[PDB]
Amino acid sequence: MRPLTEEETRVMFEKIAKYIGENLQLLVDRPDGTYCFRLHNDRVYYVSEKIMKLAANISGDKLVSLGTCFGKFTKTHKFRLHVTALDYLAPYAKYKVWIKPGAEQSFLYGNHVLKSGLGRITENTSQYQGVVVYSMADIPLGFGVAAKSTQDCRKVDPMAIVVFHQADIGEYVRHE
Repeated sequence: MRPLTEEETRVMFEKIAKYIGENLQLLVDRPDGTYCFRLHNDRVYYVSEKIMKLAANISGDKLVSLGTCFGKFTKTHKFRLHVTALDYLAPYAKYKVWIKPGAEQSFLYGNHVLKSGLGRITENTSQYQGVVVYSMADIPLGFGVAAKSTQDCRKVDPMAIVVFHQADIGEYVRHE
């Protein structure tokens, strides 16, 4: 459960920024103290610094359980974001898409959002912008990438993909 190298940090920072822009600082400078990132088995954990200062009396695998996995580094040296990071990033994601019931069901089965299921999308969402996907009830469902800009989304046919699926809460919230 070690600190990330400067290169690991950069890579993860850039990926996270694809969804929350310059808001990662909001995850680090919390009201209750500074939080940090630590690596354990290629998986990156978000944990309070206070918890880490006590790494002496607690095993790494117990420390593992105290933090939240945000994702893992791939052999291609990319950072794959895990849907477990959704609750933390969602409040800080500027570009959001709200999808209808049909799209919601498909997305939770790991599929893309088609135009017919687009309920609302944030203004000035650029093509390929990382977005957080929500239900019409404003519930975070996962991560996606805008297939078209906001303006272009208004103009595609019902069957066209408007959001590429990246990760969803169906992959695990099976209720078990």
